[PDB]
Amino acid sequence: GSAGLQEKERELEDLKDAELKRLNEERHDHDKREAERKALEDKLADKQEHLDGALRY
Repeated sequence: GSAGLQEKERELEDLKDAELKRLNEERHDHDKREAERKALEDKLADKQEHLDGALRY
Protein backbone atom coordinates (compact mmCIF):
# COMPACT_ATOMS: atom_id res chain seq x y z
CA GLY A 1 0.00 0.00 0.00
CA SER A 2 1.96 2.98 -1.32
CA ALA A 3 1.81 5.80 -3.86
CA GLY A 4 -1.90 6.19 -3.07
CA LEU A 5 -2.46 2.53 -3.94
CA GLN A 6 -4.79 2.10 -0.97
CA GLU A 7 -8.17 3.84 -1.04
CA LYS A 8 -7.35 5.19 2.42
CA GLU A 9 -5.81 8.67 2.61
CA ARG A 10 -4.96 11.44 5.11
CA GLU A 11 -8.59 12.58 5.17
CA LEU A 12 -9.25 9.23 6.85
CA GLU A 13 -7.73 10.49 10.10
CA ASP A 14 -9.78 13.69 9.87
CA LEU A 15 -12.96 11.64 9.59
CA LYS A 16 -12.12 9.72 12.76
CA ASP A 17 -11.42 12.98 14.59
CA ALA A 18 -14.87 14.26 13.66
CA GLU A 19 -16.46 11.17 15.20
CA LEU A 20 -14.59 11.79 18.45
CA LYS A 21 -15.94 15.34 18.65
CA ARG A 22 -19.48 14.10 18.08
CA LEU A 23 -19.11 11.49 20.82
CA ASN A 24 -17.76 14.12 23.20
CA GLU A 25 -20.82 16.30 22.62
CA GLU A 26 -23.12 13.41 23.56
CA ARG A 27 -25.96 15.25 21.83
CA HIS A 28 -27.84 12.00 21.19
CA ASP A 29 -27.64 11.18 24.91
CA HIS A 30 -29.78 14.22 25.71
CA ASP A 31 -32.42 13.11 23.21
CA LYS A 32 -32.71 9.71 24.90
CA ARG A 33 -33.05 11.37 28.30
CA GLU A 34 -35.93 13.51 27.05
CA ALA A 35 -37.68 10.44 25.65
CA GLU A 36 -37.35 8.70 29.02
CA ARG A 37 -38.98 11.65 30.77
CA LYS A 38 -41.86 11.56 28.28
CA ALA A 39 -42.49 7.89 29.06
CA LEU A 40 -42.58 8.67 32.78
CA GLU A 41 -45.22 11.35 32.24
CA ASP A 42 -47.28 8.97 30.11
CA LYS A 43 -49.29 11.95 28.87
CA LEU A 44 -50.30 10.06 25.73
CA ALA A 45 -51.37 7.08 27.83
CA ASP A 46 -51.44 5.11 24.57
CA LYS A 47 -49.72 2.22 26.34
CA GLN A 48 -53.10 0.63 27.06
CA GLU A 49 -54.46 -1.37 24.11
CA HIS A 50 -57.64 -3.44 23.79
CA LEU A 51 -60.22 -4.60 21.24
CA ASP A 52 -60.01 -2.53 18.05
CA GLY A 53 -62.02 0.62 18.78
CA ALA A 54 -65.20 -1.42 18.35
CA LEU A 55 -66.36 -0.39 21.82
CA ARG A 56 -65.91 3.29 20.98
CA TYR A 57 -68.54 4.87 18.73
